[PDB]
Amino acid sequence: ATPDFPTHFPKSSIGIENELAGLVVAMPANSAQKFGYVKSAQGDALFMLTKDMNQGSYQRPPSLQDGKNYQNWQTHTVELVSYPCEMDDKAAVETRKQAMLWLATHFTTHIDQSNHQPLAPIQSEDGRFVIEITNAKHVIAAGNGISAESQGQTITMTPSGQQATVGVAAKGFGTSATPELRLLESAPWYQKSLKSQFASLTSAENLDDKELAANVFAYLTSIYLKTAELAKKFGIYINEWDPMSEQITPNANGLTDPKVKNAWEILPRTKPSKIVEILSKSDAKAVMKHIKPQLQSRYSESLSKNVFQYFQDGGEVAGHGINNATVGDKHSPELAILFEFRTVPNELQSYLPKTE
Ligand SMILES: Nc1ncnc2c1ncn2[C@@H]1O[C@H](COP(=O)(O)OP(=O)(O)O)[C@@H](O)[C@H]1O
Ligand SMILES: [Mn+2]
Ligand SMILES: [Mn+2]
Repeated sequence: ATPDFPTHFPKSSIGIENELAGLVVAMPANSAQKFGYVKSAQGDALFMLTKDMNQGSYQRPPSLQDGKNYQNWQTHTVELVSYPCEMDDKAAVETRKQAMLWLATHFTTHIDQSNHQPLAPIQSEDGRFVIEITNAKHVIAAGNGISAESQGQTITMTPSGQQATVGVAAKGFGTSATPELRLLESAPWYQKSLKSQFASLTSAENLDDKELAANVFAYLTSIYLKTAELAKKFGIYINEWDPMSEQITPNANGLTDPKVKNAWEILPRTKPSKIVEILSKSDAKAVMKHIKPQLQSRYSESLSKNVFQYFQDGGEVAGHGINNATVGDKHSPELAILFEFRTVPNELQSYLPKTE
């Protein structure tokens, strides 16, 4: 079994996604995403071997007929998904990058002499890396896996197949205290002006933590307003809001549509309703009460009510979120909020492995 991602980190954390070029993985239909992992010889889990984009049904090349059942098998692109590490842990960042590059060289040899065969659980020649196979019911095939023989491909990685996910303490969003927080606050959907706006709206209120409440308000309001902007732009069905009722033609399959996720640029990966937990019951009520008018002064009553209710009931920004991540003291853990960089910016390029 592939180990689950560690959930706790002392400070800011980073995870990477690396979609490979030059090969496919074929597995039975409805198989688990994870088929293995790469760890250091010391035992530290570095990255998962996963199936990503469905490339169509698998057809075993006739010249490689082996008496085995490949019925209903599907071909997918391979994506190397790192196990998160501390952002300032130079060794852990580099080991992940080096392990990913080694596996690409291993994959290059695999498609040359073992085309249409599963990966074997092996140790690297230098002893640094170990492959663990959790699902042996898979095959690795060159290119798109139609031909029995390869085109002598070198397995590569490129910025277009790359993503990064940054995890920060939820209390820090809006503080601009660290370079990571400043980078996340630069998100085009984040409106820092909403912090001072909340302070102006709550002068007569005796709040437990005024600065924290303003930070949570700005964060949540920015997400709620962007969701309403995207629902209007892309014609998305949110809760009971019908885009067609406002003469909007749908041009996206929902909140999880790649182009909707790309429109965020810095995509929130944590359930918005989780942040309410970092505040007192009183402060959370004060924050939540002030969000509705921000939506209603910019969007229709139906869109405003539907966006507000969706996130209030624990609605996700773009599908299943990473909601169990924590930061700080191991014994008294604080909520961590995650963000996916749809395109890796210049500030995070050093965390990504490069073939060239
Ligand atoms: N605690 C965490 N801190 C930072 N990054 C994390 C954390 N947990 C998971 N990640 C990263 O989030 C990403 C999730 O990968 P994945 O499961 O394939 O998600 P998805 O299907 O939404 O693309 C990985 O790159 C992983 O390293
Ligand atoms: Mn992924
Ligand atoms: Mn992703």
